[PDB]
Amino acid sequence: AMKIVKRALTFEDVLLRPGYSEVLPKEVKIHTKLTKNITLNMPLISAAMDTVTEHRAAIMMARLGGLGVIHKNMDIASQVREVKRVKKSKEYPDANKDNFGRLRVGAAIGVGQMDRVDALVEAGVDVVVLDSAHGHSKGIIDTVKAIKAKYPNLDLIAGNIATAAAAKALCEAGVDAVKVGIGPGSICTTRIVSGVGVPQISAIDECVEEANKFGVPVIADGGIKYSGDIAKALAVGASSVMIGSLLAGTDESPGELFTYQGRQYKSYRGMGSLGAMQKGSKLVPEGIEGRVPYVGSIRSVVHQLLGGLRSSMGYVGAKDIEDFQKRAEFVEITTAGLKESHVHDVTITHEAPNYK
Amino acid sequence: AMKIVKRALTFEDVLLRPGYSEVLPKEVKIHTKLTKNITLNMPLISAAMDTVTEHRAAIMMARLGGLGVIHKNMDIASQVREVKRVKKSERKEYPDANKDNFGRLRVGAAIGVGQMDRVDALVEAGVDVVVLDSAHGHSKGIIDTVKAIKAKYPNLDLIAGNIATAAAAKALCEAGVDAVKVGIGPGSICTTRIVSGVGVPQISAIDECVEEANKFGVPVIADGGIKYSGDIAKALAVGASSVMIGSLLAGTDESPGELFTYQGRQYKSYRGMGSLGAMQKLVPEGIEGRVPYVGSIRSVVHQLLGGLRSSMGYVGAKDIEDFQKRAEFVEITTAGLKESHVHDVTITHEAPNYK
Amino acid sequence: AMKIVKRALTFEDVLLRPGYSEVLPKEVKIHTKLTKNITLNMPLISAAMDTVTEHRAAIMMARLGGLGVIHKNMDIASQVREVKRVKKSKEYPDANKDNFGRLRVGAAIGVGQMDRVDALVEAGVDVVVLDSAHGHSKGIIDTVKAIKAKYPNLDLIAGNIATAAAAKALCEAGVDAVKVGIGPGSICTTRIVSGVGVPQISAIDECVEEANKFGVPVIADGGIKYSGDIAKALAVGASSVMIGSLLAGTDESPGELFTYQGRQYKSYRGMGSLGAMQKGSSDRYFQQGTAQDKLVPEGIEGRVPYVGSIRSVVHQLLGGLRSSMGYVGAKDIEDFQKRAEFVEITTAGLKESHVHDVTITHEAPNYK
Amino acid sequence: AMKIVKRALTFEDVLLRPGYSEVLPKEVKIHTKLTKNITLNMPLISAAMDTVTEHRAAIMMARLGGLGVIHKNMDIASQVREVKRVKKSESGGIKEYPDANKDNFGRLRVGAAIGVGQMDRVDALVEAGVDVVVLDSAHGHSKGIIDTVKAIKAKYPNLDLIAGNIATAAAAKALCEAGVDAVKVGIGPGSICTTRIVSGVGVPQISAIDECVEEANKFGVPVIADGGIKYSGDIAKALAVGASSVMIGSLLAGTDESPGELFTYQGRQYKSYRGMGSLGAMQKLVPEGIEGRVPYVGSIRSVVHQLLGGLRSSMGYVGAKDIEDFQKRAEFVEITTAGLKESHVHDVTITHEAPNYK
Ligand SMILES: C/C(=N/O)c1cccc(C(C)(C)NC(=O)Nc2ccc(Cl)c(-c3nc(C(F)(F)F)cs3)c2)c1
Ligand SMILES: C/C(=N/O)c1cccc(C(C)(C)NC(=O)Nc2ccc(Cl)c(-c3nc(C(F)(F)F)cs3)c2)c1
Ligand SMILES: C/C(=N/O)c1cccc(C(C)(C)NC(=O)Nc2ccc(Cl)c(-c3nc(C(F)(F)F)cs3)c2)c1
Ligand SMILES: C/C(=N\O)c1cccc(C(C)(C)NC(=O)Nc2ccc(Cl)c(-c3nc(C(F)(F)F)cs3)c2)c1
Ligand SMILES: O=c1[nH]cnc2c1ncn2[C@@H]1O[C@H](COP(=O)(O)O)[C@@H](O)[C@H]1O
Ligand SMILES: O=c1[nH]cnc2c1ncn2[C@@H]1O[C@H](COP(=O)(O)O)[C@@H](O)[C@H]1O
Ligand SMILES: O=c1[nH]cnc2c1ncn2[C@@H]1O[C@H](COP(=O)(O)O)[C@@H](O)[C@H]1O
Ligand SMILES: O=c1[nH]cnc2c1ncn2[C@@H]1O[C@H](COP(=O)(O)O)[C@@H](O)[C@H]1O
Ligand SMILES: [K+]
Ligand SMILES: [K+]
Ligand SMILES: [K+]
Ligand SMILES: [K+]
Repeated sequence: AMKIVKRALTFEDVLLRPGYSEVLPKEVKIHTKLTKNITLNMPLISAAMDTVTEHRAAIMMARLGGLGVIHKNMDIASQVREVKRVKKSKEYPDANKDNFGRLRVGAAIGVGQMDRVDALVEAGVDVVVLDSAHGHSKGIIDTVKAIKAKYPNLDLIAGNIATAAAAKALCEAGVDAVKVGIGPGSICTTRIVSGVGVPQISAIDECVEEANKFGVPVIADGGIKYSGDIAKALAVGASSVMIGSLLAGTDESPGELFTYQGRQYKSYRGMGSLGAMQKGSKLVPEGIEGRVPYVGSIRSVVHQLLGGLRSSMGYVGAKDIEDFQKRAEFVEITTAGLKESHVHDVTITHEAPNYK
Repeated sequence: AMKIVKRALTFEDVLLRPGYSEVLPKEVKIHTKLTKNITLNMPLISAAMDTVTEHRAAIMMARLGGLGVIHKNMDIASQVREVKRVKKSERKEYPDANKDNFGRLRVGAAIGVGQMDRVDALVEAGVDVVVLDSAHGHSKGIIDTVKAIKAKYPNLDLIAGNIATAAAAKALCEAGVDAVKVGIGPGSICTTRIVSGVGVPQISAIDECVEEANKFGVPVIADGGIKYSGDIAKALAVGASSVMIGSLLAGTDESPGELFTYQGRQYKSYRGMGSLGAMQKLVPEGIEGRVPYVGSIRSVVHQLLGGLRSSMGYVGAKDIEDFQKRAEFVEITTAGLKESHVHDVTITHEAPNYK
Repeated sequence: AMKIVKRALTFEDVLLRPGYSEVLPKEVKIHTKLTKNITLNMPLISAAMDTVTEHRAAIMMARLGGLGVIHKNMDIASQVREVKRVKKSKEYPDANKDNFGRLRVGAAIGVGQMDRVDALVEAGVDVVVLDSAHGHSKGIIDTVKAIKAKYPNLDLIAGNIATAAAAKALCEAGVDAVKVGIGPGSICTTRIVSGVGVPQISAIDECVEEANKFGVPVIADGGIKYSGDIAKALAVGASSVMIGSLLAGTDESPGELFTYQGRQYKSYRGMGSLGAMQKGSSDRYFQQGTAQDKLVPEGIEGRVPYVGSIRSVVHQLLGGLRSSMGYVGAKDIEDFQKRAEFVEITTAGLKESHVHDVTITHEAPNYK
Repeated sequence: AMKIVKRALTFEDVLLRPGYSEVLPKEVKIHTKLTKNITLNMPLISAAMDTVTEHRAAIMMARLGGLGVIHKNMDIASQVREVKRVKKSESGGIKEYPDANKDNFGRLRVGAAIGVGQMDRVDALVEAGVDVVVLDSAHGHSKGIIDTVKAIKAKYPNLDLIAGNIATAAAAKALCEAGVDAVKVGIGPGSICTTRIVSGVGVPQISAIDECVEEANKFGVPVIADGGIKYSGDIAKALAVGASSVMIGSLLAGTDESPGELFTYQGRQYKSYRGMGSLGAMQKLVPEGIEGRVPYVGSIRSVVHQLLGGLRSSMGYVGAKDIEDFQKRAEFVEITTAGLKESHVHDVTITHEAPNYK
C-alpha cells in the first residue's frame, strides 16, 4: 500500500467558530511579526511578481503598515533602483518604517545571486526574500547559510515549503521566517504539472507547529481568494499573508490597463509561466499567463481585506493576533456547507466591494 | 496543531428516514412555541429585513398563523406606526390567525444594541415580542442589552441572536432570553463566512444550540438558509421550534419594495441588512440582489406548509413534538444529493414548490 | 443530539470490482423472480406512469421477458380494457406468459381501491401493484390485508418503502414483493419538498437483507440512469428493476412525439406532479362543485428525447447487464449477488468513470 | 449486507508531498522496465488504438525512448507491415534522438496488440520481429486470457508478453502465475471509456495500481498504468505509486503522427479520437466506448517533452534520482474537492496558451 500520511485541508474546507466576544472590530489590533526582528503594523505582504510589486505597490503597502517585495525578474541595477525609490519615499499614520523613518521594503532573490544580495544590502533593503519552487533543497539551504554567514544582521526569508521537516531544515539553517505554499497560488499549475502539493490550511498548520519551536514566523503565501482566507490563515498560526492576484488589478501594480470585451483588466501571470521566464531571459512552465479585473486602488482593496480580518477577530473575541490564534476553534465543513456559505439562490445586482 | 471541533453538516447533507405512519398530512397539527410564552399556530416567521417584512407582510404572516418581525432600518416613529398598523388590523377566511389575548394580530419588532428608546416606544405601541438581533449574538453588548431589557420589562418576551454554538445558547439563556435565534452565515444574501471566515453549517448549529437551550426550556428559531420546504422539515425535526425565512418571501405582493420588470420578467429587490445599500468606507457582510416575483405570501406559505405536513406524514408524526421524537436522519453524499433533486429530465412546466 | 442512523450511498457512489470469469456475456442467464410465484425472463419492469406504460408498452415488455404495469390514472373500465388488450395479444422467444399462454401484465392500484382490484382480477391481471407515496403506512398495510383475505391467489406488490422495518411490516402483512424507492426517481421532488428519503443503493441493501428473511423479492424502483445502475441494483440484492425515464421516450409509450429546436421529444412527468393530478381534481370538482385545496406536488412535468423502439432500449440495457455479469464471472443473477464485491468511490472517481476531456462527436446508443 | 471492500481513490484524490532534495530535475534518470526483459529509457507507451498508434507514432515513441503498440483493428498482413515499417525505420534523426529505445540489432523497438485466440496473428508478428505482443481484453481476469497467455509462452518461451486489462490483486496474481512479463492495469479510467457506466464495473486508477503493484512485485512483474492520464502530474502519481510505465491515449491522439487526418470545426483544428469498443471502431452491438475528437496539439515530440518535463520536476520535488528511488521516497496526502480547485488554475482567466495545461 502507498504511503498516505494524512488527509489535508485547504481554506474552503474549514470555518471559524464564533466565541464570546468583548471587543469590537474597530478596536482590535492587527500588528504582527514578519521575521524574528521585523514587525508589521498589518499582516499583508504583496507578492514578489512582475505583475504585482514594484516601487508604486511597495510604497503603498508599507504606508498602510504592511510590506511589498520587489520581484527579481529584472537586472540588479533596476531592482536596486526600485528598492531605493521605496526607501527614499498624518494621511498614513500606520506606515511601516525602519529606525531611520524610511518605509520598509523587501526584495526577491534566487539561488546563486550573491552579487544581487550585495547590491540590495547596500541599497538598504530591509529584508531579502530567497524564493524557489522547492525551498526544501540543498541549494536553498546552502544559500541560506552563505547569506547568513556574510550578512549576520540581514533579515532573510526563505521559501517555499509545505512540510514540517522542511520548516525544521530552514530554521536550522538560520532563516528569520519561512514562507509556506506549494501549489495553492491562483496562477499555479505545479500540482497539475508535477503532482506535488499540500493544501494550504494543512501546510500552514504543519509548518507553524515546527517553526514555533525556533521562534520563527510563517508567511502564508498563495490561495487567498477572500478576506476570510486571511483570517483563517492567521488563526491557524501564520504571522502574515502574501497576496498576489487580489492586488494585481490595482492602480499601483506594474503594467497597464487594457480593455477586453467592454471591461478593463491588467495582466497577471505566474513567474514560472512561459511569458515571465522568456522576458527574463523548450521550457516546462508551472504557471499560466492571465488577466484579472481592474479593481481600483490598492488602498481600497487593503481596506476591505483588513476589514474582514477585523470582523473575524471580533467574532472570535480576540484583541490581537496572538489572542486570535489562542482562541480559534474550527469546524470542518462539506461541499453543501460551502455552497450555503457563499451567496446562493439570489441574483446579485450591485457590485460588492469585498465579494466577487 | 489547529483545533477542529467537529465535522459540521448543513441541510443538504442529510435526509429524514420514513417511519411507520398512521397520520395523514392534512390532519397533523403544526402549532409550536415562538418563545417561552408566545405560541404560533404554524412555525414560520418572516425575516426582519427591509425587503421582506413591513406591516403588510406582518399582517399576512400573523393571519396565516405565524409572525412577522418589523425591521429596524427605520426611525423609531415609523417602526411604532408599522407595529400599530398590525395590532389594529382585525375571519372565517383566516381561522388560524395568531392573535393575542385582546383578539389582536401578534407582531414582533427588531431592535439593536443600546436602543432602549426604541424598546420603550414599541412596548407602548403594544408589541408582542422584541427581537434583539446582531451579527454576533454571543457578545457582551447583546448580553448586557438582554439583562437591561428583562429588568425594565420582565413580562416582555425577548428574542436574541444570532448564535451558532451551545456556549452562546447557554449565555443568552442565563441572561434571561425567551428564545434564541440560530444562524451565523447560512442566509442567501449573507457573505459573513466568506468575508470573515466565521460560521457554522446550519444543521449542526441548530442541533448544537437546541441541546443546550432545551435545558432552560428556551425555544430555538432557525434563521436563514431555507431554500425548499424540506429544509423547514429538517430544521424542525432537529429540534428548532420555528423557522425564519427571507428570500422565499421577498418576491411576494405583500413584501415592501417595488415590482420592476427586467428583460421580460418581474422581480423585486432582495438585499442583506449588512449590505452597502441597506446601511445607507463600509465593509459589508451582505449583498444586494433581486429575486423573481412569485405572487402572494399566501400561495408560498401554503406550499411550504404542505411540504412540512407531507414530511410529518412520512415520519408518522401527529405534531411537531412527536416529529422531533421520531425523527431519524441519514447522512448522504453529493451523488445522493443529485439523485434527490430532479435529474436527467428537462423541466417544462413550473412547479409551485420546486425551482 | 440529533439521530443520524448511517451514511447512505447511491449508485454513483459505488462500482463493482471485476472477478475471475469463465463465462461470456452472451451466455449468462438473466431470468429472475418478480414475486414469490411469478418469474421474469429478464429483470426489467416499465413504470406505472401515464407517460410510460399502457397496453403497447406492456405488450412489448412482456414479449421481451419483462413486465409492464398499467398506470392507475384512468377510470376502472379503462384500466380493465388496457389489461385485456395485453392478455389478448417465435420473434419473441423469451416472452413472459402465464399458464394459458397469455402475456403477463401488472396493474397499479391505490389505498382502499378494492373495487378496482375486483375488476382487474376478473380481467385476468397477473399481479396488482399497490402504490403509495408512503408504503410504510396503515392505509397500505390494511389494504394489503384486505386484498389477501379476499383474493388469496392474487400476487400483490406493495410500495414504495426505504427501510428494513418497512420491509418487515409489508412482508408480515403478506405481500408477494416489496418495491423500494423513496425519492430517487428522475422526476421526483419528494426529498426536496419533504426532506424525506434514503439513497437508493442503501435503501435496496437494507430492504433486501430484511425481505430475504421472508423469501420476498425486492423491486428496485427509480433512479436508474444507465445500464450500469441495473447491474449495481441487482448485485446488491434486488430481484428486478422498475424504470421510468429510460422508457418514456419510446415509440410504445403513451403520448405523441413533438419537436423542440430541431429534435424530437416525448412528455415525461411524475404521477405526483400538477399535470398528472389535474384530471383527478377535475373529476372531484365537478362531482361536488367545491373550491378545492391547491395541490402540493412531489414531482415535476418534463420531457425526454425520443429514443426509438422499446426493443432497442431494452437490448442496450440488457447488454450492459450481461457485460457486468461477465466482468464478475456470474452465470446467473443468484450467482451474481453471491460474487459481487464493491468499492466506494470519490467524486473524482465518478468523473474518471464517465467520459472526460474528450468531446463526443457521435452519440452512443447506451451513453449520454 | 453488500460487500464493500474499500474506498478507492484516483489521481485527483491525492498529491505528492515535497521532500528534501539534492537532485535537479535535469539530472534525474527516467529509465524503467517495460517487461521483465525489455527496458525503456523513458516510461511512456502510446495506446493500442486505431486513432493513436500506427507506424508513424510508434517510430516517434521509440525514437524518444518509449514504445508504441500497433493496434489490432486491421488484418494480419496490415499489422505485420506496420511492425516492419518501424523495425526498418532510421533510429537517429538529422545526435537528434540520443535516447532511442532499440533491440539487440540496433532497430527501434515496437509492440503489437492481439486478442484471444489469434495465434496466426502472433506467429506473423513474431516473424516480423515484434519486440513485445500486447494481449489486451476488456477483462484480462478471464479463462480465455489465461489460456491464451499459457499457449503463447509455450510456443514462444522467449517472446515478451503483456496481458490486460486488470484492476485487482487477484487478477494480477492470476496473470503472473500464468507467465506474463508485465500486467496492464486499467478497467474504466480511459478518457473515452464507458465501461463503468454501461456495466457498473471498475476500480479508480490509483487504488487499482496500488493493489496490483503490491501483488505483481512478488513475481518481479512490472505494472503498466493504462488509462485516465490527463496531465503530466498524473504520470508522476502513477509511477510514484509503483507502476513501471504509463500507457497514454488521449494526450497523443491529437498529434501529427497519429493516424487519421486533421479537420477543422468552428475555427479550430481537431483529430478524431475513439474507444476501440465504440461503434465506429467495431465496424446490434453494445459498446463500451464513445467516438469523439481532441484538439490538434502538434508533434508527438513536443507533447512528450512537456510530459517528461513534468515528471522530472516531480522527481526533483520528491528528491529522487530515478524511478525506483522515486517510489521509495514518495509520500502522499489525500485532498478534498476544495483542494483540487485550489490545485488547478482558479479565479484568473487564462489569456495565453500553456503547453502543459488546459
Ligand atoms: C514558484 C514556482 N513554482 O512552480 C516557480 C517560479 C519560477 C519558475 C519556476 C519553474 C517553471 C522554472 N519551475 C521550477 O523551477 N521547478 C522546479 C521543480 C523542482 C525542483 Cl527540485 C526545482 C528546483 N529549483 C532549484 C533552485 F534552482 F531554485 F535552486 C533547486 S531544485 C525547480 C517555478
Ligand atoms: C446579520 C449580519 N450578519 O453579517 C449583519 C447585519 C447588519 C450589519 C452587519 C455589518 C455589515 C454591519 N457587520 C457587522 O456588524 N459585523 C460584526 C462583526 C463582528 C462583531 Cl464582534 C460585530 C458586533 N456588533 C456588535 C453590536 F453591539 F454593535 F451590535 C457587538 S459585536 C459585528 C452584519
Ligand atoms: C477495451 C475495451 N474495454 O471495454 C473493449 C474493446 C473492444 C470491445 C469491447 C466490447 C465493447 C466488445 N466489450 C466487451 O468485450 N466487454 C466485455 C465484458 C465482459 C467480459 Cl467477461 C468480456 C469478455 N470477452 C471475451 C472474449 F473472448 F469474447 F473476447 C472474454 S471476456 C467482454 C470492449
Ligand atoms: C409517488 C408520489 N410521491 O413520491 C406521489 C404520487 C401521487 C401523488 C403524490 C402526492 C403529491 C399527492 N403526495 C403525497 O401523497 N404525499 C404523501 C406524503 C406522506 C404521506 Cl404519509 C402520504 C399518504 N397519503 C395517504 C393517502 F391515503 F392519503 F393516500 C396515505 S399516506 C402522502 C405523490
Ligand atoms: O508561476 C508560478 N507557479 C507557482 N506559483 C507561483 C508562480 N508565480 C508566483 N507563485 C506563487 O503564488 C503566489 C501568489 O498567489 P495568489 O495570491 O493566489 O495569486 C506568489 O506569492 C508565489 O508564492
Ligand atoms: O446582510 C446580512 N448579512 C448576513 N446575514 C444577513 C444579512 N441580512 C439578513 N441576514 C440574515 O439572513 C436571514 C435571511 O436568510 P434567507 O432566508 O436565506 O434569505 C435573515 O433573517 C438574517 O438572519
Ligand atoms: O411524481 C412522483 N413523485 C415521486 N416519485 C414518482 C412520481 N411519479 C413516479 N415516481 C416514481 O419514480 C419512478 C420512476 O423513476 P425513474 O425511472 O428514475 O424516472 C416510478 O416508477 C415511481 O416509483
Ligand atoms: O472503447 C474502449 N472502452 C474502454 N476502454 C478503452 C476503450 N478503448 C481504449 N480503452 C482503454 O483506454 C486507454 C486510453 O485511455 P486514455 O489515455 O485516458 O484516453 C487505452 O489504452 C485502453 O486501455
Ligand atoms: K451565505
Ligand atoms: K429525485
Ligand atoms: K471513463
Ligand atoms: K493552483
